[PDB]
Amino acid sequence: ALSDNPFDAKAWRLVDGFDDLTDITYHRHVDDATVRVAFNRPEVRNAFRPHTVDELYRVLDHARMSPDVGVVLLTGNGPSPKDGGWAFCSGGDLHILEVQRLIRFMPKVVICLVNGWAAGGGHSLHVVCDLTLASREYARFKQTDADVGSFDGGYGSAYLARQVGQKFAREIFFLGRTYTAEQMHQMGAVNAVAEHAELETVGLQWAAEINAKSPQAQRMLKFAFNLLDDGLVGQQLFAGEATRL
Amino acid sequence: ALSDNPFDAKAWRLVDGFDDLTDITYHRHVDDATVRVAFNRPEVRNAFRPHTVDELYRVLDHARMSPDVGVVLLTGNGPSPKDGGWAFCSGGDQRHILEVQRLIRFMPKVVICLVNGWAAGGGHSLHVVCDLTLASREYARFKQTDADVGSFDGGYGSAYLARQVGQKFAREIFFLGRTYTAEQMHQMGAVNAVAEHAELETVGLQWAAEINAKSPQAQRMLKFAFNLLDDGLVGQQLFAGEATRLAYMTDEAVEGRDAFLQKRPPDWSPFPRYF
Amino acid sequence: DNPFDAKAWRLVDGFDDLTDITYHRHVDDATVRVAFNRPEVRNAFRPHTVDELYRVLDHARMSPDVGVVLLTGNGPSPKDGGWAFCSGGDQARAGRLHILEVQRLIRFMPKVVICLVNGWAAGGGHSLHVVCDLTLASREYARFKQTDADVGSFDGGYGSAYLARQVGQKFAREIFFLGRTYTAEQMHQMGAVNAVAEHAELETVGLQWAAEINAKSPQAQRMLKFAFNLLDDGLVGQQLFAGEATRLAYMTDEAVEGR
Amino acid sequence: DNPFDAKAWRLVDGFDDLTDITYHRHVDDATVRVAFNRPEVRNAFRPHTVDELYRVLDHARMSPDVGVVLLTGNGPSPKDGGWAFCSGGDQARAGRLHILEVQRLIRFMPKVVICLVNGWAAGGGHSLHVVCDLTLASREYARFKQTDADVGSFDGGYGSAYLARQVGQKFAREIFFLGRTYTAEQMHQMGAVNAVAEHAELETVGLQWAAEINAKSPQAQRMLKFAFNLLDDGLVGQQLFAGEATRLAYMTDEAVEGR
Amino acid sequence: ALSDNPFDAKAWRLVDGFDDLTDITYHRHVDDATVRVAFNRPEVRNAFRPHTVDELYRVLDHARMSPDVGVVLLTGNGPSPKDGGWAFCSGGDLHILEVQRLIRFMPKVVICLVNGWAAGGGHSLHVVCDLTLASREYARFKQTDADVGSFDGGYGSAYLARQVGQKFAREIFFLGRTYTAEQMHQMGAVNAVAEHAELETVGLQWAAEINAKSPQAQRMLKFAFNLLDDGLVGQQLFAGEATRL
Amino acid sequence: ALSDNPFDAKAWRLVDGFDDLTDITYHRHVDDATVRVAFNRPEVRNAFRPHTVDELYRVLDHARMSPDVGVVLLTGNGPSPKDGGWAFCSGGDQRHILEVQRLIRFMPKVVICLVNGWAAGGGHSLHVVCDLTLASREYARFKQTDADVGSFDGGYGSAYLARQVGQKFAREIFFLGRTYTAEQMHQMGAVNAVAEHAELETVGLQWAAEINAKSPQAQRMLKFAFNLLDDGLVGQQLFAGEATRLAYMTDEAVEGRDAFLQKRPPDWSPFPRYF
Ligand SMILES: O=S(=O)(O)CCCN1CCN(CCO)CC1
Ligand SMILES: O=S(=O)(O)CCCN1CCN(CCO)CC1
Repeated sequence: ALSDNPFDAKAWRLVDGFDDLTDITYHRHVDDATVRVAFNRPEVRNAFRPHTVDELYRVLDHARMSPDVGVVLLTGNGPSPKDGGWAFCSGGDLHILEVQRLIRFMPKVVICLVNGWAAGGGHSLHVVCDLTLASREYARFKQTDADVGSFDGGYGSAYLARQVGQKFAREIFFLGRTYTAEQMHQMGAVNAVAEHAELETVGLQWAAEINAKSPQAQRMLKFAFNLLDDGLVGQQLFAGEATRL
Repeated sequence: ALSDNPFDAKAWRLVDGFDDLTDITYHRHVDDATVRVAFNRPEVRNAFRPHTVDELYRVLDHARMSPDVGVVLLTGNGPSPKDGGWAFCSGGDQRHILEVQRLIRFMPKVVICLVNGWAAGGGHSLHVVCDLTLASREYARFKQTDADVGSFDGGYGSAYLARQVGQKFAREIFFLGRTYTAEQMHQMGAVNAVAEHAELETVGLQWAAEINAKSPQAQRMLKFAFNLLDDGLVGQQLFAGEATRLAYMTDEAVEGRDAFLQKRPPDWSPFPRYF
Repeated sequence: DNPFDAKAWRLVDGFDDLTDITYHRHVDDATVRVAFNRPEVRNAFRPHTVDELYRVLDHARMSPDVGVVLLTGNGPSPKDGGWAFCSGGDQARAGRLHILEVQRLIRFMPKVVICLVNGWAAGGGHSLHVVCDLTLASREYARFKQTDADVGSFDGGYGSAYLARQVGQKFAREIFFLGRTYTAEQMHQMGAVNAVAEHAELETVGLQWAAEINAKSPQAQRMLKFAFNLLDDGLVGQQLFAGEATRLAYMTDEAVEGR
Repeated sequence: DNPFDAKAWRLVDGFDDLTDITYHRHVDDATVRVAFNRPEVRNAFRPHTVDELYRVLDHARMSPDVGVVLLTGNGPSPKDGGWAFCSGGDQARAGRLHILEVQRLIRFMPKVVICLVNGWAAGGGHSLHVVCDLTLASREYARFKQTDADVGSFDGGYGSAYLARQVGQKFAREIFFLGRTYTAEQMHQMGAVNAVAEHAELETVGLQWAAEINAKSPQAQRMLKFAFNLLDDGLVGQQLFAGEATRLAYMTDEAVEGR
Repeated sequence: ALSDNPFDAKAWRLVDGFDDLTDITYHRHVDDATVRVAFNRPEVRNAFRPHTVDELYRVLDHARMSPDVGVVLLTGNGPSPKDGGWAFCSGGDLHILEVQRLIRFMPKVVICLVNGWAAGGGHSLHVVCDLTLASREYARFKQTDADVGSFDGGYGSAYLARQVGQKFAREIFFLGRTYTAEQMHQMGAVNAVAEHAELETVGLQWAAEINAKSPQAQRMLKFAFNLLDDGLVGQQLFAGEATRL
Repeated sequence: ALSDNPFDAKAWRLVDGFDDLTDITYHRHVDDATVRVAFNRPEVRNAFRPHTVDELYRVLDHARMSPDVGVVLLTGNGPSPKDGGWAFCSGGDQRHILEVQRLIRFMPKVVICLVNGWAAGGGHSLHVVCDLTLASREYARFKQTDADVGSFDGGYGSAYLARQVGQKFAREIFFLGRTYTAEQMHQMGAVNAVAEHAELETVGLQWAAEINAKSPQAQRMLKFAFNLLDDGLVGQQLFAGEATRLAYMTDEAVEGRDAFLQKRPPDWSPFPRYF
């Protein structure tokens, strides 16, 4: 059922200048100052390959420089045409770290909409976003890192502790278990759980409430929150805004 | 309505020397080492004007220097005469507070915020900086309205909120500016406990009694231990300050202070280098 | 009825002289069991207990084949059937802050330390639980209580500040200021207890958790623990984490040719 | 021969009752002079001295037309002609860590505080110099000596840790551990003294520095001080700096319409 | 005298793909794994305009992604054809902050060669570089910020304190005085003073010594030093390298 | 050559219980509360092998637990029999040290490094982590050779160096791996003072005597105050640890510990909440 898909086609318009995208879709809301950036490889659980990261960075960088956009919804398209499964981003198949810093530093609120599996790099992308809304039925959080020799020792991990605390964060990474939206909400990494079909609708509601406030204030607030854990980099961004005033 | 008001008149006595207060009430408990500091402008949702801050600072400063007070209950009087509505503090009066925040943060006493109603804008930030928070189940309303008024508390009000509810929730609270109940705020970690409106202060007094029953000193050291790392050098200065005080009252310190007056060498012989 | 299954453990060779602590090595998995062995006094620790505890944990730290340490308390008390993980300190270099050294040992060892709260966890005992990487607690008997201030004492380090990094500033301050008693479930809700388990299954679940941890890359787990510590341990945390990066670079090619 | 030029200063109205501290406002510039006034005892401070010092500095902090505070010591001593900025503390709420409050006042006021070391700067006096934003010292008479440990006391806050942020860990540890006496030049080489000046010119140079500071944007100077503090003052530093950003946003358009 | 110019023409080759640069010059050393990035607007004291920043970022980004380059020499061309004066970068005429983060985060050592005036934004660029060598005769350091309402409250200022200490750093910014290479070396912001004509020669010597060591080790070391003051961002970069090993 | 050796044999006595040391020498001063710990492999530029680290840790651990020792002098014996060259420590033996670093960092005693010769690689990092450093004018040679051997000390050896000489110099020292003299290192801020080779230990003993003449406790508190903020929670734990010890010996603590045994209420009445 197309009506059961999180994507509300009539609410979006393709952003001009990105017809060449193959691994990522990029839309601009018809009314609100909100864009939709999504992984477009459902056939492979929205895993990202070097080319996917290139497009992801280019898209987010453009949203960052769009004066009329105050909120970015980051999600994954689906379901998989191959097995009907759902995925936000299952991780690896420039670098993905650069994408994380882009989300972290852009003066806009980035809301991650976990519509399905969020594993490995995909999970870390969710953690670094400012807010997260997850599908009650299909969101699945699993930190894949420890199993393979790799691991995300920065925002991916350390920053997770700043959301769910040291005990839970260590648990999530050390055992690599799979968690639902509700469990992750209880721990503090998911702001709210929503019905799958409503995931983006709720996301749009959240973005509308955010855009209704002072853009300047929202910008200052984000860097005030970052300033904490980002040391001199955080101070530079916040101070940079101060000087702008 | 009297018995249903959070305020228990028989448990408090006005603090001498503050009859001139107009925007704040200041009471001392009849038995315990606990005071009650409350916003006294229910008609305007306990919003604060410059004069309110002046009194608030003066009152808290006095509580800070009261050797016999170990706990401060910060709340708001009510209900509102105009509409019978309740409020702890609706923030600035749309007609300095940061100094008040530091006062609550640095005083060597536990400050418990009793959210009896709306806690918005500056009022919400005051709750966040307090050491503990108890909230009225029926009327507590938390709302960070800074952003839609073009303002923002980029320090204790916000950053420090993340140290209580985590980065995701804290950003949510500030970015959307939604209204939350005592129970929701308790689930997120910013409210220690929910209490029935009429019992808010009774429970607060219970909490204050349990705190005052322990070693004053220990409590004081503990507060600065908790403050220490988010407050950097300032936190170290306060904690270390408590440390130099403890050292001053030791035999080794007695010696060395005595050896100085007698123009004679100190004798550290009696004191082992503990490891 | 008892959490301890004698069939899954073997005494560790060389520690037959222990009196206040028991030390076992799992029959199959790379997991050890370190437990307070003074149930008669609610597993409170005296200087001798700390000496043995440090010696045991230090040995586990240096055991190349051990990836997980289960820290718990034996019981019940023969006197009254009660249960306790550790009730804290037993009420002239006799002023050695030795328990602090134990905390740092748990904090710095390149292995995951899971605390299994089978009963009362008070004072120093409570702080030991807080510093461990993970905590599983007995639904029926786990009791958390920070009693320090009552006696005029206080753990102003990992016992308190670090608790705030698990349950947040409001809850941590509450736990210490009022010194109330909490259940496994309440502590789980606040964020200091990873999971609640039925008393009799406490160690079984612990072994399950340890097996899942040991099934992954030892190297990765080690790096991850220091990544998490790096956050609050400043230069010390950086030293431990950097130390591991160095560990890797030693087995490298740039590192081989040029050397 | 004396650094103090009576012609450049006017007493601040309202402080005629001061006994241990002098407080002047410059005849032209937005600069005040706050000085210890107990030369007979090497400008050591007693509880009363701290009370006045706090009151004076608090007033300077709230003076909208003052951008720079010169903190020094009057002299010489009528007893022996010696010179001193401040020799520290004069050797039941009588146990008030009031001098610490003075430090925080200097640290938090939105004005540049320049310490003018005209003589001995020992113990608490030395720590006061360290916490100031800038320091100018008398070539001939400035003497820096951290004496705390001799008496078994110690400033484990801005007096010591913050010194390391100026001269580095090695030198800071040296200064405190040995408690040796240093000249203005030596302290300048290590990084704790901005510039050395001839004794008689000390305040003249100080006024020059204050004039150059006052000639710039008051707003910018204020933001800059908190930017530098933000580094070591954690949340407190963030609060002060963020507080200033808020100050700006209040006079803004988004801030006006919507409001 | 062309021989008295810091630039040693025979030691450099233009990097392919950058003929369109107008405000910046970009060369690759004939032998060593070192590049030369320089402000090319001597007529205006090498001040930067938005276009200059765009080119600067593009050039540095390319150097960052060049596997065979281990060191970046950042300087300013001169002298001014108009007055014969010298300048590295006199400051403002994407954002310059992004350029700072690029220098800060690239896994290569960036050496700033102050051949003349380093003021305002120009001064802040020097501070954020890993190492600094300055012309004895013409280097002039002046923090312009406080005078105009602007100020660089991040790396520009805070980070300066991590090099010269809090007293000197506050002095430099509060009074905005002009300092020589030697004075700045005494305070700790300049690694070494060199004769004007030898500035780049010495820089090349320093870069050769740096390139002679393990690239991997140098990379780890830079992030170890950054990790300090960069909070989670620093941890992410360092951890990112760890995982690469 | 005897009188010109930094080592003054008449000032030291072997520490009992360490005759089996082969790579390290360990002496106790005849009068002062000072010990001497030195690398004893001059033939190989005092490079350390696993066995050397084992002994070094054991020796320092013992000094740490010696109630009568307030200062540790860490140096290297010499000259080399092979070529008469001098060295404090050339680092690892190209044939755990981090634990030794933490031991020096955490012991409640001042550790002064006496660089009598080459201080390279691990040897250089050991000097950086010591509280103070004195260096031989004629033979001290500092060189961070980590990078050209494909290795690196990414913690105390490097990051902590920046807290002594600043970020620019620290990066220079590590990135280029150049050799520096005592005087150059003193100018940058990593060497407290330069001394004539033959007087290196004499000056070190002078420094140690001045340190031991003050309050042991104060010195101990000061060291942890300095360590406190770069060491995060670990630093707080050590400093706070010293704080809980001081509190334990107070009347208020006596009470509350006594009230507990007598199964009777504590009485905090006598103790004011200091502010
Ligand atoms: O201490 S930190 O600020 O780093 C992280 C806060 C600890 N908390 C984690 C999870 N809850 C969030 C609500 O479940 C509260 C506090
Ligand atoms: O304390 S910090 O690590 O932030 C900065 C170091 C302080 N120093 C500044 C300048 N000198 C460098 C040599 O002039 C030594 C230490």
